[PDB]
Amino acid sequence: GKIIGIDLGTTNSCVAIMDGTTPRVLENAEGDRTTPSIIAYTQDGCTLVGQPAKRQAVTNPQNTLFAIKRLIGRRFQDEEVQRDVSIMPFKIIAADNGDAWVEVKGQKMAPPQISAEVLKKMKKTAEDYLGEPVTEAVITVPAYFNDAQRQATKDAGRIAGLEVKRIINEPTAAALAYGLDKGTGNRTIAVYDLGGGAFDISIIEIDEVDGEKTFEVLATNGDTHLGGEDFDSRLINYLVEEFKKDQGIDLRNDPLAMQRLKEAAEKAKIELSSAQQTDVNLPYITADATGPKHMNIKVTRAKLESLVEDLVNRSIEPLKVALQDAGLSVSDIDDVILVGGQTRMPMVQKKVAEFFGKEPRKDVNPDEAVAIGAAVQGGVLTGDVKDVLLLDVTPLSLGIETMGGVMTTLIAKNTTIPTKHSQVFSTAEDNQSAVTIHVLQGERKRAADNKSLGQFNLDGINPAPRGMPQIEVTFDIDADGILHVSAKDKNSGKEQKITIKASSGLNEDEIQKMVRDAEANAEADRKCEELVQTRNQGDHLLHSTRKQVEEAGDKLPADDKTAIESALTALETALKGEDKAAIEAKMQELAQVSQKLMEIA
Ligand SMILES: Nc1ncnc2c1ncn2[C@@H]1O[C@H](COP(=O)(O)OP(=O)(O)OP(=O)(O)O)[C@@H](O)[C@H]1O
Ligand SMILES: [Mg+2]
Repeated sequence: GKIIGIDLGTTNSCVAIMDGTTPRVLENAEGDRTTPSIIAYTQDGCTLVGQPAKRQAVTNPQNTLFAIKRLIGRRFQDEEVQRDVSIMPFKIIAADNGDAWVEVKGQKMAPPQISAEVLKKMKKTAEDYLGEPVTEAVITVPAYFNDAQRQATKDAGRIAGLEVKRIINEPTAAALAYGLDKGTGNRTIAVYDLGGGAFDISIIEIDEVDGEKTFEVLATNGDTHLGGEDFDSRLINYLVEEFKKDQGIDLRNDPLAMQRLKEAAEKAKIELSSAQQTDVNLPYITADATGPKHMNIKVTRAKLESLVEDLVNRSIEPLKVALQDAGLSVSDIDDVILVGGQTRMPMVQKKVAEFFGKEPRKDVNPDEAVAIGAAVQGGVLTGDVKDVLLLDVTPLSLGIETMGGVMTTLIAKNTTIPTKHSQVFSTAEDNQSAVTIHVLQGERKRAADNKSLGQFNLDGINPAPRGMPQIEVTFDIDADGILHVSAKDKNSGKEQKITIKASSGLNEDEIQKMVRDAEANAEADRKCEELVQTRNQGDHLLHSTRKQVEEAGDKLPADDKTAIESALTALETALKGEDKAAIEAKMQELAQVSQKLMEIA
């Protein structure tokens, strides 16, 4: 059926469909156009996604997962992940291959399985609206996502039962959403995307010649670990330091408080985008060697600005680089476009506006443009959106490690994709049976300072003197921005097998297994839902039967009043537990003993 567009966000997720030529954002079951990217695993075997997960995070801190996009496709020993380990209320662990995973109720889980739960909610949302199955999606990622991050996101799509037709870069999608109606003016635009977790800047040319729109990304830069979460973190730190002075208490040793404080800090932050001052007012934050304590701290807009100004400044540097790479000056920009909730902060808008010397547009929805853009991208693939052309780029240099630990660039950053690069490799020694190619992403001159994609071993090479064999290695980057390395003996043309060691990501076996796990979860969810309906029916029966007992009054035999009241009580207890059969049972017993009472009612 339809190709849905899914903005899979660090904080919030959004799904859009292509309704002919006009894109629509869909409301979820709770009635909302966006869904918090939060996943909770309950004590009773249910998975909660979004607002329901959000509400119970305080009672279930270790099993409520959020900001998973900031772990996906990363290594456990990464500096960013290591910092998050001591901050998150859930447990971050090392997978067998060294990847950053999470542990939930004693089960090791890969970030793609967790993100798949969000993707599933979005899929179902679309299916609820369309009244038919959805099997295909366009999924978004930050422009500055690396190979492992992109492939791990694509794997999340697959685990969610989605065929991922395209992985689209977030600013590119926003550009598609903007270029849909609007100019149209052979324009050159800067897309500034600051979200809950990631920051992207893309310079994009949109020229329309003979009713054929061409969207070309000139340059892209960013930081995949800079976002609203970091803004929140600065305010949280300020609050604990203030509380440590005014009460003498370190409040961080309390996980219930932290979580309510995290929500408090984010709420204050958002409040300060329209107020000049607010209060972080949390009563009963925790009880000490006395009794229930309450934090009440005033925070001005200026205080907040002062706490996050350096984070805002860190987003200005990549603008300079991207302008350099695009070969443009600030005055070459026709339009500045802000995307992401974090751009609603007056200071962000102000700093961006004074950098470009130009006001950002006000007619772009910073929450929905990306989802809408994904949906448009899907439309281009089916054909339902004609005369649109997309030329995106890869954001990072791809190279190999050479003698001395030095980087040799094979494909430079900002190269248009899809792209191919071939190079012939050979042996360095007599009877060499294997040659290793160490592939990396990054701009640094030394291999150790860049992101390793893995050791690509061309094994099983026929005996020969030095430099005999001619193995042509081809490096492909597809439309998704993802690398594919293949090899071939130059001379004959017969392929050459490639083994990847020391790499990150899920293998085919893990993925197949995880697909089945997600199907099983979906089935358990059905069971949790059914038990909720049963509890609902049980409560209706309680009430109905009490009204009837009440109405009969004096006329009811004492024997029957005793028995019915006992069975009502028994049902009430079952209804408080989590066992569907026991509820059905006590309901059935209640109906039997109250059968003559109900009959005359
Ligand atoms: N009015 C506001 N003022 C300032 N910040 C806000 C406001 N509303 C939301 N935010 C922040 O913006 C972030 C959410 O933005 P958004 O939903 O665009 O991010 P995302 O797409 O989920 O994240 P990413 O794109 O980084 O993966 C959160 O940090 C949130 O607290
Ligand atoms: Mg986003």
